[PDB]
Amino acid sequence: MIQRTPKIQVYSRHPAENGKSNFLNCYVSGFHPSDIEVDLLKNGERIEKVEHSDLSFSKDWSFYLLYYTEFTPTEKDEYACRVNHVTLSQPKIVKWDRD
Repeated sequence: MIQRTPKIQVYSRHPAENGKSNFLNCYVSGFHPSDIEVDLLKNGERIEKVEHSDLSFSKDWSFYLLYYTEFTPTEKDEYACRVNHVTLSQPKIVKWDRD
């Protein structure tokens, strides 16, 4: 057996073809086993509608998830990604840096 803790990165992107749109991304990488729970949070509340959840693997024991959806951030709201995985004794919450 092998188990590897996910790396978690939270960032925003504007698609170049529609630059007014903005997407909140949580990229969860290099994890094993593949069992996982991932949410985007707005002010601590789970965002129920997440448009995209793309899972892949490289080696048979290395998984990658890109979990992202359109959002409209204001200066006051706080966004984050929350991950649960067998390697994490507590849920890991990674806050989005606004810049």
